[PDB]
Amino acid sequence: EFPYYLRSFLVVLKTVLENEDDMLLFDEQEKGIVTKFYQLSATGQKLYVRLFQRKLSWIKMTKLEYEEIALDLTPVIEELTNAGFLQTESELQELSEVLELLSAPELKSLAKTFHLVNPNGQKQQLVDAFLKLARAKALAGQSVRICKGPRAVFSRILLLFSLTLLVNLGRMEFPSYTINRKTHIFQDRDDLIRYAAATHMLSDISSAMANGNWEEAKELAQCAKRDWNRLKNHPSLRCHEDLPLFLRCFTVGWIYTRILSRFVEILQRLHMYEEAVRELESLLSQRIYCPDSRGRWWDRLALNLHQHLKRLEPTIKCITEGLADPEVRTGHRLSLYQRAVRLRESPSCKKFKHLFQQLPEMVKHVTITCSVEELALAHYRRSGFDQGIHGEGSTFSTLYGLLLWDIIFMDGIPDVFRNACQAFPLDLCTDSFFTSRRPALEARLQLIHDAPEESLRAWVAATWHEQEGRVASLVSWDRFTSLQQAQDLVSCLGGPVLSGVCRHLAADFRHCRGGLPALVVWNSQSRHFKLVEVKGPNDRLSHKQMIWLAELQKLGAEVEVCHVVA
Amino acid sequence: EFPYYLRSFLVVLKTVLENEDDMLLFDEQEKGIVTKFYQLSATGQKLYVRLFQRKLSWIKMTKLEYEEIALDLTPVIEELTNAGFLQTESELQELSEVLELLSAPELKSLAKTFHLVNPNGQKQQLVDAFLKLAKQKPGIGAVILKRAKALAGQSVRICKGPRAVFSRILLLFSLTLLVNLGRMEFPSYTINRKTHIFQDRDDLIRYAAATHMLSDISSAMANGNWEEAKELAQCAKRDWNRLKNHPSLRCHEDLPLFLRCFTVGWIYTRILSRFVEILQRLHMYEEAVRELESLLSQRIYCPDSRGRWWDRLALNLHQHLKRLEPTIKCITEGLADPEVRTGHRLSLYQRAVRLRESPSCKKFKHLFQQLPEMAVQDVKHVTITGRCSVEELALAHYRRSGFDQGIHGEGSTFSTLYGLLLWDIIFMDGIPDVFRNACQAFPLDLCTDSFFTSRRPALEARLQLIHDAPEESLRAWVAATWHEQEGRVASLVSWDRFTSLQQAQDLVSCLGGPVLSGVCRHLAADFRHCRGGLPALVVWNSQSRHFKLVEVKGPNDRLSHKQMIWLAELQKLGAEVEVCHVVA
DNA sequence: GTGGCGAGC
DNA sequence: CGTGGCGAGCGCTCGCCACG
DNA sequence: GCTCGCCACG
Ligand SMILES: [Sm+3]
Ligand SMILES: [Sm+3]
Repeated sequence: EFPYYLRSFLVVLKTVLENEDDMLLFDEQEKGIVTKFYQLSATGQKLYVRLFQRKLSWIKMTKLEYEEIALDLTPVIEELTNAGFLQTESELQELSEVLELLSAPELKSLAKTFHLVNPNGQKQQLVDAFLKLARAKALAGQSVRICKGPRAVFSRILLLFSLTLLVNLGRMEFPSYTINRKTHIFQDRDDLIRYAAATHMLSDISSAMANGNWEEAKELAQCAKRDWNRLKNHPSLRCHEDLPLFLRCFTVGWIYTRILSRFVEILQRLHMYEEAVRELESLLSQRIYCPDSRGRWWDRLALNLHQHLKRLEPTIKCITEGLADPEVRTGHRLSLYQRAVRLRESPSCKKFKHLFQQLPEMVKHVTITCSVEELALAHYRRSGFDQGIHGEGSTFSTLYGLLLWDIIFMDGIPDVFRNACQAFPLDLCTDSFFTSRRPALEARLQLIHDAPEESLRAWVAATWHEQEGRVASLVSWDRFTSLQQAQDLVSCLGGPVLSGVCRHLAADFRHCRGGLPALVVWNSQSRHFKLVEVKGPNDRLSHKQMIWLAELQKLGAEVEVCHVVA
Repeated sequence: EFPYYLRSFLVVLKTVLENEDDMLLFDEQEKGIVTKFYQLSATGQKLYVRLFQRKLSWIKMTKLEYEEIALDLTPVIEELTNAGFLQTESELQELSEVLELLSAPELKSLAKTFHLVNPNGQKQQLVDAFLKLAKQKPGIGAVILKRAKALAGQSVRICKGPRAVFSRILLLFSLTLLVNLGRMEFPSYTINRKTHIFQDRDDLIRYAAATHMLSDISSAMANGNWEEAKELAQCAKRDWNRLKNHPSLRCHEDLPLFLRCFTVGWIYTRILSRFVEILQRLHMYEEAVRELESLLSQRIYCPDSRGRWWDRLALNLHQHLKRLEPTIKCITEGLADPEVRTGHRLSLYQRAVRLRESPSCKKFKHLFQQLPEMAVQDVKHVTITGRCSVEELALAHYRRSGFDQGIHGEGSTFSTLYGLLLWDIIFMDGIPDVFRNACQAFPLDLCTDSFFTSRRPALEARLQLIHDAPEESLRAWVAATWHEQEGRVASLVSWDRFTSLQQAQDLVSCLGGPVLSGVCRHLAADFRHCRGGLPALVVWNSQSRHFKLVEVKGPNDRLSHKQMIWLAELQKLGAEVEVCHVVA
């Protein structure tokens, strides 16, 4: 009767619609649009959804087959057209749209028609020949397109629902918590519109970089960059500046900041180091958006000053600022440090020793000969360690989730739960997570450090029993083979080590997750364990990984680096 | 747009491709590779050639600069890599190769990292220290290797096999290759090819390996690495021995000498000859004499070097070895060899007297009857006070002595005139196998006895015509050759030696025809020995046209025997000679 | 028998 | 996010004929 | 004729 995709689509609509303040962010014609959607037949809405999920290109009705809708879709198509949501081939007025709708033989045929010198050239060459040259509709036949603007309305609706959600989700269950809305994230309708346009631009730029289209990426970023200033004096940014960090990330300014940050990577990829420096200086000159990115900025900036521009003195100043700033995490900190020594110890910098005066005072390797992790596991199977897990960060993060579930999801923290479809509270990757949950955190982590083995086992079982299967981003319900395996592991790790790991994850998930060794192996009898990082040929320890090997070693956990040789 | 080096490389490769029978000496996969090169983009080929002349090591990608090829080399690198011609830093797995690639600061950094002793230490000591540190089946070396690669960065290396293929192709192009090849213009002649020099692919390969070894040995000796030069030489010695009884070697012995120099055996013979000098340096004089005996036991390779060989053997028997009787025997056998040049011959006789007059060998007098009666003259020697180049001081003195003109041109002066007088015979048609390709500066038999014997009728007629030629004839013929070949590259002729055609005509007028005929005869008959003895300087009074050939010798610089022989020859033909000594 | 190449699909 | 349909791109083989 | 990159679908 009622297909899943439409159910999901209708859930999102209901959630946004019943909440009146967000509903105030749409004009009358737009509400009229949603009304029109509601007036569609079911077959119409189902077709509309199936089409709406595709990026908008013209599609021949002979491309259309949907048993789940109708064995002949035409009356559905008529309905959607009459409603003003679909358009037919009679509205084809863009040359490129028609050119690209035609398959290969047709374009070849048409090429033969006009006495094009070559009819058998590449498609793109014919496309270009036609464009220079500038009935294709006469030969094409019946076609349909999703109408632009109404899809942009639904686009913004969907955007609003979850700004950052699998297909199974309509079947899937999220954790329970309570809704807490108090602050308005978008100042007005137009603010939402500017937000959405920034989003799409960032998505274009990202796409470009992924495909190596760096020159186009730079143009698109340069346009974005222009459009920004000419806004970044606008009123709404005001109330955006008043939003907490974990909500501020969903503002127009934050998005364009991210855009500028990719611009840095673009400039560097193109070896335009100078321009890059300016963007870095610019980003570091404000502290309003993306504090989390400050560490990345200084770290890249120093490298730009130190090794390609080679203007050493302001490089020194940069590094010193870098270490001096509060928001730098440990990884970038250490990287900056090693660079500080590096500049400090070359005859090139024999003189400028006097500018290095603020300076702070800031592992076991082995080798063996398809899967490098599985080879390691086989070896430790020989070494008496009958259990082992290749799960990287999710293993430990999963333990974190199992030990601190009720705190991660505790009531009383405004705006971290905004709807019933979140995998985690919104402040998770910010320091304010910990500062906002300090009393429960501090007392329970102390409770962990001193807890006897079986207590850990008991708490793990409790969470496992009460929570298994539901989506929590911290927990991979398939990382462990069984509750028992997890109980055996917590028994081997013991209370202080667990305490240490949970501390790191709670203080800083974004970087703890990225720091954890691939492997963990243990003997189920003796509870002797080793935490092993695995490196094949051309695989190297990152700075983050080195920091966490040290940290785990400090907690008394035994760590090892296993290199597989070709 | 289409750069010179690619023009040049394409000429060499095409010239080779156009001859099918030489092409039969390569297998399919190698030709396939060259096909693929030909199919590459222009930027691709440009890059390969620019990398090709750069020597075989890994090279850091941040050092490569080629604006004229590509502002971004990434996709070109990609093309050459996919095509199997280059490799990237991803393929660097030898610890030593990466340790060799690293700059000084980087190696210093790495050294401090592993708490290596003497970190301000020298590069090479740190390299050796790392390799020992690695030797802590299997080893801790691989991990060190990773980290050295990490600091080194993106790097490329020219692939070994394909480079070797192009290597052999260039080798074969010029059995006789600086930049100017694309633009330089050769004399005309017609190709006359009848011989296959290489029996098959592996014979060429053996040939090439001998070449590279000789190259190494020469390089080693030059750097004073006598120990490594000796090991390399001994390896080569076995490598020549372990080639014994090869079929193709018989075929090498069948072809004429002037092409025999283009065989593996000739090259190893040259290697053995330097081997003599090597062992002498290291005082292995025993091995020396033996090796020399070995060289002289055959007359198949480098007969031209026999004069050097006999003379050095005599010396070795004569002195430190102090084995006097066989020394006498050696000198006598030496003189009995007919192919020995006059210079060393004079040297050898001089040694016969020299031993005869130290009481040590008075008893052995019965062995002293071989004596020629040709005793040693002294012509006109003079001295000047030095302060500058010795030649230039001499020139200044002769201008004070009324010789307003002067040229410091050594042999190339007369050789140039030789070239002007006999050009069309030097390049004449009808002599098979002296011209093999379009890029020769000289006929292949030029420095070989068959040059003269193969062109005797035309030569005898032309030297007779020169001996009798009046001034006007000489000047006219010189102008003819000058005009018809001006600009063309002739190995005899230096187109910068003379001030102008007119000066050259004035010089032939001053020295005169009979002398010219005499000189051309000697150098035509025996170039490698005539060309070498000619005086550094030549001055003349432009009024009387009286000229002098002057050899200049600063303190501690002495007449060589060939120079002394040619002063005597020149005086005999009536030319006047003088020797100028500069005092410090 | 072999190579080298050009045309099919 | 991982996998399948599926179009676009592209290589391949084989076969001819000159020739030792 | 094949494999590979791209876009629907749970
Ligand atoms: Sm279907
Ligand atoms: Sm340059």
